[PDB]
Amino acid sequence: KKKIFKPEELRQALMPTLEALYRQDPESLPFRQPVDPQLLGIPDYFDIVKSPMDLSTIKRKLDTGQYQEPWQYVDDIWLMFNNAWLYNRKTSRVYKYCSKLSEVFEQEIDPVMQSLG
Ligand SMILES: COc1ccc(N2C(=O)CCC[C@H]2c2nc(-c3ccc4onc(C)c4c3)cn2C[C@H](C)N2CCOCC2)cc1Cl
Repeated sequence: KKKIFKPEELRQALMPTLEALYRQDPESLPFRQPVDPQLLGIPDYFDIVKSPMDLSTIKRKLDTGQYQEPWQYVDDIWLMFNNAWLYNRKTSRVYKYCSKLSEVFEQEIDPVMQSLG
């Protein structure tokens, strides 16, 4: 159902789910900044991931009120996870850290979504 949200109320409801990802150490560390394929020596990264997303991009979008609806925020979190599972091998540390972050997110986001509508 349609609902108009104030960015300030989105920010205050959704920020805590984002801060819960940030406090996962070491599991959030790969996700805190945009993937720099050159710095990381993964030059195939942009062949595989066409919509990169990371926690700092998501935090900037919350702080500039670029999310109109909660589901847009969730879509960016899920894009970030999907990108990491897609690029990384099932056996790799970043894949497992991604899986850990998605479990934390799933537990944090369920009640916040209920409370927004
Ligand atoms: C604490 O965890 C790590 C420490 C180093 C590394 N790294 C490596 O093992 C070798 C490459 C440099 C570093 C590193 N890799 C990646 C990496 C790689 C592939 C990826 O696909 N999708 C994503 C997101 C992604 C990220 C990131 N990094 C930097 C590493 C996490 N830093 C460690 C602590 O300071 C800030 C970040 C990875 C992790 Cl999980």
